[PDB]
Order: sequence, then C-alpha cells, then structure tokens
Amino acid sequence: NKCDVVVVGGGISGMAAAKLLHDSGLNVVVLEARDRVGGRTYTLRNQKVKYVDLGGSYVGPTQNRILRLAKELGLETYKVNEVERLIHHVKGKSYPFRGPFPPVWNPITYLDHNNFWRTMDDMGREIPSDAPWKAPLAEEWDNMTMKELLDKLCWTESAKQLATLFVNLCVTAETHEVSALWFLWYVKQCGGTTRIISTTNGGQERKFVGGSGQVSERIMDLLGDRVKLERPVIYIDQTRENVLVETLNHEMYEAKYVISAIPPTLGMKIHFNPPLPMMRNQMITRVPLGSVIKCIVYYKEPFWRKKDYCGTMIIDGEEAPVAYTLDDTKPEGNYAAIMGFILAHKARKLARLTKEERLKKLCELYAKVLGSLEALEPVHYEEKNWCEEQYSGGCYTTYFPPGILTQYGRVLRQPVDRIYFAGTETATHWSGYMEGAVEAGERAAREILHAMGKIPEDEIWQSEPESVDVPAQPITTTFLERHLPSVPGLLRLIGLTTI
Amino acid sequence: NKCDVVVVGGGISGMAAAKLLHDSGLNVVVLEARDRVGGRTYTLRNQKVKYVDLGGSYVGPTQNRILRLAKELGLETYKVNEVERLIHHVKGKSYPFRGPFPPVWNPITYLDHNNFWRTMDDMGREIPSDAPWKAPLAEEWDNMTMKELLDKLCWTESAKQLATLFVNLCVTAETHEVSALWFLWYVKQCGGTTRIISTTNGGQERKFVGGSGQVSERIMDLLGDRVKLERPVIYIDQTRENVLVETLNHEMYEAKYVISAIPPTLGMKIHFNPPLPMMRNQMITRVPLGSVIKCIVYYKEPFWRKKDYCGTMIIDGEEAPVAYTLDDTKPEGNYAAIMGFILAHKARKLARLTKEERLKKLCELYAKVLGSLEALEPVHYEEKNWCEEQYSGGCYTTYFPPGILTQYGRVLRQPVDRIYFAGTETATHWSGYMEGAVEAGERAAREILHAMGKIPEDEIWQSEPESVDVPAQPITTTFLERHLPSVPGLLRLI
Ligand SMILES: *[C]C1=C([C])[C]=C2C(=[C]1)N([C][C]([O])[C]([O])[C]([O])[C]OP([O])(=O)OP([O])(=O)O[C][C]1O[C](N3[C]=NC4=C3N=[C]N=C4[N])[C]([O])[C]1[O])C1=NC(=O)[N]C(=O)C1=N2/[C]=[C]/[C]N([C])[C]([C])[C]C1=[C][C]=[C][C]=[C]1
Ligand SMILES: *[C]C1=C([C])[C]=C2C(=[C]1)N([C][C]([O])[C]([O])[C]([O])[C]OP([O])(=O)OP([O])(=O)O[C][C]1O[C](N3[C]=NC4=C3N=[C]N=C4[N])[C]([O])[C]1[O])C1=NC(=O)[N]C(=O)C1=N2/[C]=[C]/[C]N([C])[C]([C])[C]C1=[C][C]=[C][C]=[C]1
Repeated sequence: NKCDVVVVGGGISGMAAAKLLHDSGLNVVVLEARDRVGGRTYTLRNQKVKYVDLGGSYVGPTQNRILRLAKELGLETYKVNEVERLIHHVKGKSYPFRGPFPPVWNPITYLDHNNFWRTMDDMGREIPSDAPWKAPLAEEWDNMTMKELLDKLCWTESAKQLATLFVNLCVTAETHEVSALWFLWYVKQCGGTTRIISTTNGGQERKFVGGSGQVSERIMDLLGDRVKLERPVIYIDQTRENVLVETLNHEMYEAKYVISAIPPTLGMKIHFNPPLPMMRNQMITRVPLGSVIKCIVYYKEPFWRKKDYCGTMIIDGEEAPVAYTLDDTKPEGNYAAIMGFILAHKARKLARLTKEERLKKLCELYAKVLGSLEALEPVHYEEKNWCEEQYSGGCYTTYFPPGILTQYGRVLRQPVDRIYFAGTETATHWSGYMEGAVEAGERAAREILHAMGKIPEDEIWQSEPESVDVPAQPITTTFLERHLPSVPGLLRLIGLTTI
Repeated sequence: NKCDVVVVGGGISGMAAAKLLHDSGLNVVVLEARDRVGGRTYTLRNQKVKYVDLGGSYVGPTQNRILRLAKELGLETYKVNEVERLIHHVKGKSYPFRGPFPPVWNPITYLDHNNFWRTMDDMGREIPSDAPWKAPLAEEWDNMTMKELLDKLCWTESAKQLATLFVNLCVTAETHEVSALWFLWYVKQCGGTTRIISTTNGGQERKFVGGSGQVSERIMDLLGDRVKLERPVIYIDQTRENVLVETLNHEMYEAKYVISAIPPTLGMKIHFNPPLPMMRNQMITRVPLGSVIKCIVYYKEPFWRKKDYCGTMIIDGEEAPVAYTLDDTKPEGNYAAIMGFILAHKARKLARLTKEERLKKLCELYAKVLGSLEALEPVHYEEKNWCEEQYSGGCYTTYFPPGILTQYGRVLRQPVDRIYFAGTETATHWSGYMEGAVEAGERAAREILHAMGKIPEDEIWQSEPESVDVPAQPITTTFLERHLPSVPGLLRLI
C-alpha cells in the first residue's frame, strides 16, 4: 500500500531513480510489469554462452553516468575487439580498412562523403540538446524525413547508401520514417557522428564483464522487496490527497509522487483519472520504437582474427540480413562469437522465418564477407526480437516521425500534477542509451526531491565527473575536411572560373 | 460474467456489431469505457441549441449502410443548406461562387489546379480499396509524405495552398505528417475528390434530425442492460477455453469471441495474455488520430442568406482559425448557426486559449468573410476539442505516417486468435466516417458468425442496396478536364 514514491518501471532508468530516492532516505516501491528487471537490457546465462546481452550492451567514452553507476555496483568493462582490420562490403566485395571511417578513393565521391558527415554535424550545432524544437529552422527540418534530406544532400549513390545504413543502424528505422530534426538532434546529443559510430573512442568501445543486466539486477538486490515483479500498472488516480496506483493483479499503492520510467508510448497502457492533459494524451499515440533482432553466432575459435579481421563488418545491400557486426568474444578469448543486428524493415521481413533459417542466412552472409568457410560451421546461436515485447514496444529506442517533435516535444518530460517522467527518451545526452536512462532516472528523482524542499532548484540537473577508467579523447577534424567543397560547391566553382 | 460475444466499444461500430449478433440470437455484452455510448459522435442537448452534434455529423450519397441503419432506428435526414452562393476567401477577400468547386481565373493556375485533382484521382485508381499496400507503386508512394507529393505536382502556390487545405480538412493532419499512399487510398475509398469534398451529391449533403448520437443511443435502447457503461476494458486473456475480458472496475466477462471496436491505437490501453503477435504489438503504437475542435456559433437569424450566401466559406491562409464552414441551422430555419473546424496545428495552438477567446476569433473572422457586423453578435456558442478524449485519442480518424501502411497495414483487421477487429479504421469504403463504422462492425460480426458455422465464407463481406431516400448521382468529368495538359506538359509542348 503506502510509501513516499512509486516508480513505474524496473529498467535502468526506474532502478537508478529508486536507488537515488532510497539513498536519500525515502520509501520507494518499484512496480515492474515483467518477471525480471532490466527492460531493454537482458543478459541470458547458459553453459553454451556463459553470459550474453540480448538487448542494451555497449558503453563508451562520455557515457559517465552509467559508468559511475556500474562501478559503484562492482562491475567492470572490457574493450570490444578492434585490433585487426575492419571490413566494408560494397557491391558483393570486401574492402578491409583501419580507422573509424571506410576509405573512399574517387575524389568526387570523396567530396560528397566529406560534405555529408560534415553537414550532419553542422546542422546539429544549431540544435539545442535540451530543446530541439528551438533550433532556428526547427519546423522546416521537422517537416522533412531523413530520406528527403539525404536525397537533397548526397550527390552520389555511394554516400546516399552509406548514410542510409548509418540511419538504419542508429535508430532502427527507415530514413522515410523519421523526422530530420529529431534524427539530427539524436546524433548531436550523442556527441556527434564520430562518437556515435566509433568503437575505439566511441559508443561501442566497451561492454560490462558478466553483462549489462547486472546493473538492474544488483540495484534490485539493494532494494530487496521494494521491487515488486509482475506488477504491470494499469491505473493512476491523482484526484485525491495521495496518489493511487493500481496494478493488474489488483494491488493498490499510495504515494506522495510517481515516476513514470517506461517508454513514452507504453503510457497508453495506463488509464488515468483525471484524464491526461490534451497534449500528453495525444503525444503518447505518436512516438513509436524501432525494430530490431539482435543475433549472436558462436564458433570454436575467433577464426577471423587469423586473417587479420577484428570481426567488424559494414555491409551494404538489400540482400544482406545484417548491415553491421562486431566481435562478441569474451575478453578471455573463448566463446568466440559475432554479433549482428537485423534492422528496421528486415526485422519485420525476416521475423517470418524460423530461428534455424535466420542462423543459416547469417552464416552464409558472414562466410561471404569474411572469405571464410569456417563461418558456415557455428556451434551455438542466440537471438532476441524486440518487436514482440509488449512491455518495450520495440528497440533500441523511441523515434519521432515528421512533425511531432516540434508540436509535441516539450510535453515529453513535463510533470502531470504529481507524476514525473524518467526513461531514456527524456534524457538530453545519449538519450536512447543505458547512459540516458540513468541521467533521466536520477534527474526525475531530483525533481521530486525538489518538490519536497529537500534540495534547491539548482540541483535538479547535475553534471557528471569524467570516468577515470574510460576517459574521452577529443573529436578532431583536419583543415581539408573543414574546407574541401561539396559537389554543388565545386560545380559553382567550375561555373565561376569560366565566365 | 458469461456470454457468446463481448464487444469492446459503444461507438457506432461496436453498437452495429452487437445489434447484428443480437439480431442473430446470440448473447452479446457491450463494454463501454464512458458514461455514454456514441464515441466520436455526440449530440449535446439544451434549451439554447435544442440539439447539436459536437462530433461525427454529416451523411451523403453512397453512405448506404449508416443510412439503412438509422432509418431502421426511426431517424430522418435533412439537407445541409446550399441554396445560396459559396464563398472562397482568398488573400483577404471573399469571392462568391456557385457549384462545387471554387473558380480559378489565371490560365496557368487553371491548368495546375486541373492537373492536381485529376492526378489525385488517376493515382487512386491504382490503389485497391481493400489492399492499398498492393498498389504497383505502393512503397514509392508510402515512403513520401503528402507534402513531398504536393511539392512535386503543384507548379503554382495557389494550387498547393488549396491542396494543403484539402488534406487538412479531410484527415485533420498536416501534409508532412501523413503518407501519400495512405492519403490517396483514403480519398479513393470515399469515391474520389468530388464525392468527398461535396455537399450536394457528396458526403456533407445531410445530417440527422435530432442528431447522429441517436444512432448509438437507440441501439443501446434495444440492447437494454447488455450495454455496460463505465466499463473500460483493461485485460484480455485467450490462454484458456473461453476468452476472459476484465474491466477497470474489476468485473470479469467470459465469451467464445471478442470484437475490438475501438480506434487501433486505443488497444494500447489493454494488457494481453498471451502478448499480441509482433506486427500488431508494434502496429498499435504507429497509428495516431488527428486533432480538431468542432465549433458552432449561434445567431438570431441566418443573416448570411439575405446576402445570398449559404454559409459555406472556404478560407485560405495561416491567420484563419478555421479553413471551412457550413450552415448549421435547423431544417425549421431556427437556431441559426455556423459550424467550423479548428484543424491540425491550429487545434494544438488555439487550445491554449479560453472558450471566450476562441468565440471572439471565430466571430471576427466570419464577420470579415461574410461582410457582416451581425456575425459579431452571437447568442450562444458550443465547442468540442477531441484531442482531449482519453478514449478517442483525437478525431476525425486514424492517419498513417510514412512507411507504416505498407509494413503494417495488412495487420489491421487480421484476427488475433478469437479477437476480431471492427471500428471505422478497418472499413474499405468511407473508412473514417459513420459509414465505415457500420461496415466494419457488421463485417466483424459476420466473421465471428462464420467462425461458428452459422453462415458461409461467402457472406462475411456484404454489399448494400442504395438508399431510396438519398440516391447518388454519378461523378462526371468534361473532355477538357480529362485532356488539358499540366504545367510541365504544356512546357514540354512549348
Ligand atoms: C533492444 C536493444 C537492443 C537490441 C540493442 C541496444 C539497445 C536496446 N540499446 C537501448 C538501451 O538498452 C535502452 O536505452 C535502455 O535499456 C532503456 O532503459 P529505460 O529507459 O529504463 O527503459 P526500459 O529498459 O524499457 O525500462 C522500462 C521498464 O518498465 C516496464 N514497464 C512497461 N510498462 C509498464 C512497466 N512496468 C510497470 N507497469 C507498466 N505499465 C518494462 O518491463 C521495463 O522493465 C542500447 N543502449 C545502450 O546504451 N547500448 C547499446 O549497445 C544498446 N543496444 C544497442 C545499440 C547499437 N548502436 C547504437 C549502433 C549499432 C551503433 C552504431 C551506430 C551507427 C553506426 C555504427 C554503429
Ligand atoms: C470527432 C469527430 C468530429 C469533430 C467530426 C467528424 C468526425 C469525428 N467523423 C468521425 C466519425 O464520427 C467516426 O468515424 C465514427 O464515429 C467512428 O466510430 P467507431 O469506429 O465505432 O469508434 P468510436 O466512436 O471511437 O467508438 C469506440 C468506443 O470505444 C470506447 N473505448 C475506447 N477504449 C475502450 C473503450 N471501451 C471499453 N474499453 C476500452 N479500453 C470509446 O469510448 C467509444 O465509445 C465524422 N464522420 C462522419 O461520418 N461524418 C462527419 O461529419 C464526421 N465528422 C466530420 C467530418 C468532416 N469532413 C469529412 C470534412 C469537413 C469534409 C470536407 C473534406 C474536404 C473538403 C471539404 C470538406
């Protein structure tokens, strides 16, 4: 029954919020809909894999909050293998390379590629992390999809192909599905194109030893019987002195305040009294989550390394089930594995097959790209399709279709009376990651503390010291990168030097 | 507790379904979330207005199922006034006209306008009503907004402004919010641009004497205590022999089958065991409804008719709270009124004001468009903002953003084990309307009858005889309309 704060949701965000409020001497209850905590992170354990993350996994420099939290819970990171060459597979052929960027040799394609990445970043500088609807060209950019934007900017098919893959991999959605404003904000608040795409010095640098599910698992240990499992919340009543929150198994909770720490759309699954205000009522019908299946194929040895390949594959094409892969072997070097993501429309299309049919298709693909018959000989396979989760709605995260971010965006983390909103979607730095879950959980926890007069307004938003274990190298550009023209800028320069 | 069929939803679709099944001798329960039936229709009654529809209202030719159902229930239609001239208000000035379509005088603007409506309709001829995702260029058209489309087709700002108003008014949504495929399907299934936009011979021809809320009210009369009010459904369990359906006030219902007769997205409000399959699980988080406030201003007399105006105004521009109006006076000639819609971003924007602030804005606009100080002097005002409704999600209906109709659209009326899907959004002819509600309610009712062996497969989808009271005149084009070039076609000819 009665407590200080009810947290709806036992994913990283809700658990971080509860822990903070608990740590502050308040009585919290976490109500988790599933028979586990973790939400979009999930470590499966078994003899064949030891452990493996089937959802949220990677951490990297600038992700200082998740790293501080995990370290406090006794967890360690190891670095994702990137010692040997990466592979860009283009028109049925593999081009090994080194560096975070695939080489381009043809100087036109080179200028177009430079300009595109450059422009993503230029455009994002104009977008406030905390209020994207405030950018000078907010409406113009929100009225376009990423598809219209890519069409306008890429004067080569090669750059349009790679840029399309980048969007697919980043937000698990098609270019034509998502707002250009929101996708530009998304990349910008992760610290930019380079930080987001990179393994070394980027978001995929590292993974927790033992899996990321331990973050939520271990907080639940600390909270004990304050975490209630298999309590899906169905009803919130704020008409009375204390807030009433009812679960599906008929239990009633009573708090001073509530943190909603679930995806914004999953708010639909709760009936509200009084009804939500108008803009929230409509916002939650407008914010879908992407589509992905995460796939891990196991082998006897990491045989790719022998050919001087780290196991990272960037795979152009419609034919390819998977556009990107990473070595998923353990830091000890056993349980050799390749991780791959089936994204967006391919998630929807290949869901129709059986587990055995998907495995075969990956192996056959990976045998082509890597040039290795050994890829046809896996020992184990695990996969999770996040599209089927009633209590996620999809993965990695929530995306905004055109016209929504500017009409409805400010509503996302606006309190409704005594409810406050956490969840990775309400973060202003690495929103959509395990990092933004933390930021938002802890932030919404401090908003409630402020409401009670325990802390000043000053202290609701709070900066994080940099990890001494995972420090960030700065993102640098060369002079040529900054000043090489685009294609149309070269064409205009050819136009001028003549007349 | 126990019955043959539980219907989730007390709107026209659910009530039509329940009444069919009831009429067939099955035991039906209708579970209604609100303290009323009707859903997106609502007739408020009072001394000042007598009656007024604050939601769904208009009926016209080719809407033969709503008309058959309401006739059986004892309801009558009257014709929406369109005796005098219409007004197109362009760049701050009112141009009166007769006939469906507002006149275009510039030769080039004429050719561009012609080509645009013509092309809407050409395009839609390639879209199956029951399977839009099957159009030969399904993906191409679904991967574009209406906005990219309009920007490609309209070589004149004038045609692009009117076209934009057209989308706004049709689907309560911005051009950039909606799929091109879905919008072209939408228009196609209402029988084309002319049928949809028209008052005489179109969908705004008629309203019900006494309000359309009587359709749902009177079916609930017939069903009596089978209709359960303030029973929001929260939970559906299909793991056991009979289907279990739980309401928010803790009551449990058990049935052989279930009809879900609610907007597709509002299925989010229900927790399912087993979980929904994957494509439905994700579909219902992708399908929003538009934004509108329906506003009705009352006056002593229908003064516009003295100036030879029917009350229909087409209003270009951003400054305008309302793009379109209709005479809302009663067939008797009293309770003079003008009805307008505040649509899409303007609904979102003007919601922030008070009721009195919105009134003043409408009165001042209408005084301008009509050229009448009498507009500034109303006796009463009523309005409804459908954005605020927890159990509609908006109005008029559900729209598809780009990429959704081709990836998810087949899932809409696919049964999930013993649940069947009704509600206007699943209709194939006038989906969006009071008409599609009936078609889909009766159809999903027939699917369950088939499931039980009471009727053959043959009889699930059923054609409707034409109203003898409201017959349709055919939609005609002239030779010039069909063969006049477009702007680029004339340029290529030059
Ligand atoms: C799915 C996924 C995957 C597959 C992958 C990934 C991911 C995912 N991600 C994401 C994460 O994980 C997230 O963010 C998080 O986790 C979130 O959290 P939160 O906010 O807290 O949320 P959640 O989890 O969901 O929770 C919630 C909870 O609640 C509940 N509920 C519901 N409802 C309800 C409830 N309760 C009660 N009641 C009611 N009513 C549920 O159950 C839960 O529990 C990620 N992240 C990170 O960080 N990392 C990673 O790694 C990840 N992943 C991924 C990614 C990838 N990427 C980025 C890419 C590949 C990269 C690149 C890009 C570009 C180029 C190249 C590369
Ligand atoms: C809102 C509105 C307005 C304002 C207007 C309009 C409309 C609307 N519309 C629509 C109609 O009405 C519809 O469609 C119908 O109604 C539908 O129905 P249904 O399907 O059945 O659905 P609903 O109603 O929603 O119901 C459902 C029910 O359910 C319930 N729930 C929920 N959830 C739940 C429940 N329960 C239990 N549980 C749970 N969970 C609810 O509550 C309900 O009751 C329309 N329509 C027609 O037909 N007509 C008309 O008039 C209308 N309106 C309008 C329109 C306009 N337009 C079209 C325009 C203006 C024309 C034009 C165009 C272009 C150019 C020119 C002109």
